[PDB]
Amino acid sequence: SHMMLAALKEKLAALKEKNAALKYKLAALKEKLGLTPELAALEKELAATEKELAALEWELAALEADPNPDPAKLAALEKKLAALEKKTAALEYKLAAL
Repeated sequence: SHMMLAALKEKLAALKEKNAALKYKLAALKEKLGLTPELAALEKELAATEKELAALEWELAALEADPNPDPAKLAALEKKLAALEKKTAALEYKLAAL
């Protein structure tokens, strides 16, 4: 679970960095293409992913401070981060196609 926790922290950190980077790419698309509803949908999704990542970070913090972390909480965190990785990959593609 130590290895598990350490790995989830690195995954979370990489998702935060990728998601922040996509905010600058989206803003550049907004300057280039104007205020389309398509870009509005991508901004909303980027914001939601950042919100979810912030919430998960609080749960990771609690588990790190726990002297015997619940394996179920760890597994649930692992699943949620896996979902956000896919969602962030799909957004990376969509911004690259615009």
